[PDB]
Amino acid sequence: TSRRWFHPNITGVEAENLLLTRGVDGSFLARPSKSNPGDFTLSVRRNGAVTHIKIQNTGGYYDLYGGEKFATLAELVQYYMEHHGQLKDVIELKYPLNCADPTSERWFHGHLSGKEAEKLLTEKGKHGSFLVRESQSHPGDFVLSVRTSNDGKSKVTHVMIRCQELKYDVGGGERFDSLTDLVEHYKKNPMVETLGTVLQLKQPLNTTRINAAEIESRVRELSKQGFWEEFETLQQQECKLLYSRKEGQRQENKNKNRYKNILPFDHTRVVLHDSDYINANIIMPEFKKSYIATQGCLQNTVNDFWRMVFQENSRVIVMTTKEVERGKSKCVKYWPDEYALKEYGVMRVRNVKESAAHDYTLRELKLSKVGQGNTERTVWQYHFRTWPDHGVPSDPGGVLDFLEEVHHKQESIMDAGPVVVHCSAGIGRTGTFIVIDILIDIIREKGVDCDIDVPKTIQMVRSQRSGMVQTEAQYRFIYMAVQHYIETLQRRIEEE
Repeated sequence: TSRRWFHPNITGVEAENLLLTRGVDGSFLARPSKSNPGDFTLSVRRNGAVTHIKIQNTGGYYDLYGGEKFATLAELVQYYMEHHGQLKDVIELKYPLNCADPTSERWFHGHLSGKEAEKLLTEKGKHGSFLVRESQSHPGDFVLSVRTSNDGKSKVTHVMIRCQELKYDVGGGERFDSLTDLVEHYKKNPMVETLGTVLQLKQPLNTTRINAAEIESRVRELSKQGFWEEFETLQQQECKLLYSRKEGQRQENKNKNRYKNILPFDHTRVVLHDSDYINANIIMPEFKKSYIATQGCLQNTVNDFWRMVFQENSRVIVMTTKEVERGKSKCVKYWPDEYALKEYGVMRVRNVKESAAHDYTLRELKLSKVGQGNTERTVWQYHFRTWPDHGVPSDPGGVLDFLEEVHHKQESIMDAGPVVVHCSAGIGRTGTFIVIDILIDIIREKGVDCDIDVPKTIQMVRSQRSGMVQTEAQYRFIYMAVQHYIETLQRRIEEE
């Protein structure tokens, strides 16, 4: 279940040519926009002509022009192929035109020497750890290095991959049209050595896990792009997370979603104890603070939101957007005015005090159940207001100082439930805040000598809610926030 319809290194022209020379009517491909960085293009072939459809991502979701809104490109493609439709009057999405480029695959390392691959497999790798690198002695050819410390019970085996007439082979048998086709076949049908050893391609070698103290070196390496390559490699793994979202698709729940196709996964969704539906998922860091990643309140979901906050015993709400951003509502006001008391169905909310800071507004709320003896608990709502209208903040200090306060508030309340985090779709900005908070919590407790892995943490969060962390700008910001936090901690060590 690998993502093949995405072509990362082609121009609009090359897309038009590929679909007219290799494809037919119904053939399609997705590619990054060369003209609009961060955006994407859906190139579909129809009636002997190629139509380019714009896919915008402002940081909250994927917006298909003339189409609908989605959490990932894989969920967009799955929707129009399993099988729905779009206008500009139909555009048929029938045949995914496969990409032969291996650059964005986890196992591919490109220009890497034999000695480098050997040391990396002996130190980082274990049983079934594999990689594909370019051959220095044989230009055009590739080398597959597989692992199956002085005992000699483990070994590194090298398999030659010949590239002949745009096709790849292991010196015999089948000739594959792409390096990915070769890997998928031998991952399924492992190569057997003449003496019995099975060359199992279990997992690719991890090249993203770094020690927290060496962040400055990794940031410098990714800046001169590295950040783009790492993010595009992370996007190639989204086809593995197409979990069922049946509850969100139900007719009785359709209007409970801000965006029709941005739904919670069934296995992680928040189930309301007596309707059990809310577009929210429990985010549990897996490698102990937990989170609720949710959409901005709808007028008809305000009562359900408070039902969720009450039942989960949540004491901290992180609001990442303003009520209206760029002329479109991101969240409905679900809290009463300062000093006022309001009833939201069975729930009662008192806005005790509003405290304004530079980057945020803090609202001390008192949540209770109507007609029920001491159900009252203080809910601290942290409203972040300085996130720019376009892109990410230029300085990570604001977000970090805010999350440090949010963390300390959460820790000060014994048996406090998951931290509620929300933005527009509850995926982009929400995903960014949650990932940063998870990463800084590892460093805060375990120290600067603990290992961190930015894309692996994101993938783990993405398996719990669709498309958590939307853009490359947000991905780069996570690295900038972690680096700033470490720099701050090292300055503390120096000054006391």
